[PDB]
Amino acid sequence: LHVAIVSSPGMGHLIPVLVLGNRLATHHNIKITILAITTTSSSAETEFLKKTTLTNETIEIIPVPSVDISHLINSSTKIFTQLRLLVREALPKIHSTIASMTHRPDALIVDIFCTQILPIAEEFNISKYTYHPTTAWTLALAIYCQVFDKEIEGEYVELKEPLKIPGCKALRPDDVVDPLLDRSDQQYEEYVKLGKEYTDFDGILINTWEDLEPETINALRYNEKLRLLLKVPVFPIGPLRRKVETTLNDEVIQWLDKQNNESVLFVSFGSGGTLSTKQMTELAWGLELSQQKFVWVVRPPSDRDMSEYLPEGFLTRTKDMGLVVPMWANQVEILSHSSVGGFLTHCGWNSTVESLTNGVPMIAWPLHAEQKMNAAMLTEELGVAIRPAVLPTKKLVKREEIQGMVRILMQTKEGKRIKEKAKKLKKSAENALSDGGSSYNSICELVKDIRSREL
Ligand SMILES: O=c1ccn([C@@H]2O[C@H](COP(=O)(O)OP(=O)(O)O[C@H]3O[C@H](CO)[C@@H](O)[C@H](O)[C@H]3F)[C@@H](O)[C@H]2O)c(=O)[nH]1
Ligand SMILES: COc1cc2ccc(=O)oc2cc1O
Repeated sequence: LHVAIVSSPGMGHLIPVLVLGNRLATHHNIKITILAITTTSSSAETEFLKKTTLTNETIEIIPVPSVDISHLINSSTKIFTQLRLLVREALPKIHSTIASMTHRPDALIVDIFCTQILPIAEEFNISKYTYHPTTAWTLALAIYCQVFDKEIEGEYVELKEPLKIPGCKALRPDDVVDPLLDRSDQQYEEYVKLGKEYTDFDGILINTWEDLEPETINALRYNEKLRLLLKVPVFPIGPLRRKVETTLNDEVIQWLDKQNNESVLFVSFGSGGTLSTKQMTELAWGLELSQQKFVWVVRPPSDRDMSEYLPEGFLTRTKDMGLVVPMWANQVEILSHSSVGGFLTHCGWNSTVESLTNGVPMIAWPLHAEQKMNAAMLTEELGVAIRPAVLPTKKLVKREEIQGMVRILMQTKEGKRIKEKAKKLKKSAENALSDGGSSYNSICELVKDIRSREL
């Protein structure tokens, strides 16, 4: 079989598509080709294309150029809509690239943002699926959002009662996805539109697994009110993640090698994440006062060398206790290391999966997208994370609170209890993605669905 997987422009959307491609190719002998939509501008992932042009197995990458869209955006236009327009205007280029395909794919594939390709899948009459690369809960939200639109008048964020998704958990108004923060903003309309677009596909892949969200998945499958909207299968195929590159002369890993087991706290706010000047200074102090060992991936604050935004003397005072790394670090290789025993994270789903597959517990610190609905899940339901009393996005987290949180996770028995839960999650994830595992079984049902359309 041939499948073509379509990726959106940023690295954060490319890598998950690659991991899916690699998984299918290796474990299911299905020839794959990734149509990666590029920015045709920044292109800080186009060099990764060069790096990947070298070891292709299947694993055939086709770059697709975008246009310059500065004419359709404005300082105030938000990222969600940005992505939406980029693809929207890339549509013709996709149409052309699939035409002039050497062997036709037999099956199309869309990332959350590349849903507007459905048109060109129906033309040429090819099997079409979407990849929702985070929680089942957020999927349920997206789909049922079209109903909420009509049921609620006024702004979601001001409600005194939680939002009740048929079958799934109750969503507290504060923990809503970014699109639902303001209904007057175009991203909201795009969001509800996305929710509707999902249902039009022949099936929806989700990088979770049954044991993680049993009720929510069962709701998607069987809840009457929801099934009035959905009407097609769901495929929990996760948790999928990057492979480890057992690394040699990386000084972070060499530092970590000199530390004790589960004694280091990794701090990272994902690709793109940045704090305020005040928040960053309070964080810095928190880590110092904790007297705990850490690796801190730092970028400039939002509201240069990484010492002007840091407390004077910090680096010399924290020498031998912490390790401050600029912009990027090898997260997967860190998290897999024996000496890492905690993760202060923004709760991006890839970060979370990388942490849970490793049995590392977390300090949830949600910033954007659905990170608030993931933080909620991790802390409340799953019990593998702790969080500040008030959301960080609403109020400044001061040094005392931080230093406690870090203390509570890397010293106290409560911390160890949380860790033990994360290990259980790890094991359950392993059992799936294993032969006989529900997630593995989910692809086998996917491949069955694909072959059925071909005959
Ligand atoms: O210093 C670094 C920083 C990142 N990475 C890697 O980049 C990826 C980041 O994805 P992740 O889900 O963790 O966060 P991010 O893309 O920043 O945030 C959104 O990710 C998605 C995009 O909106 C969204 O689904 C999610 O809700 C958001 F959180 C992930 O594979 C990390 O391992 C790294 O190796 N080192
Ligand atoms: C780029 O910012 C994003 C925001 C959202 C919001 C809701 C959601 O389900 O997915 C997202 C994925 C993103 O990549």
